[PDB]
Amino acid sequence: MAPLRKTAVLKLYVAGNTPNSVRALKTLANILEKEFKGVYALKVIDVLKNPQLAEEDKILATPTLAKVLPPPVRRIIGDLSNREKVLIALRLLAEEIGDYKDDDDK
Repeated sequence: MAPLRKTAVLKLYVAGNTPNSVRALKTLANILEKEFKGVYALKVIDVLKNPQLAEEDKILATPTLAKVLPPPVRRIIGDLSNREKVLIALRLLAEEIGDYKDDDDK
């Protein structure tokens, strides 16, 4: 649970290959691969394939957007099929990360 500087870890919880999960994954991954390339690390958790992991993180809905790192974990719930919401939410989260500096270095 050690906070990371600059690079943040975003986890997407999906269920199989449903249109909602496919849409959400394409939207989040593409935005992170181009819009936030090199800034965020994307992690995808398949709740149906590994329900044990889903239960461990108490995932009762899919897809679910959550920033596991840096802590606290940011859970974002809404229409992720819309690229604007994914982009806007990622942008706001990134600003928070940039604001937090390890040291002034002066």
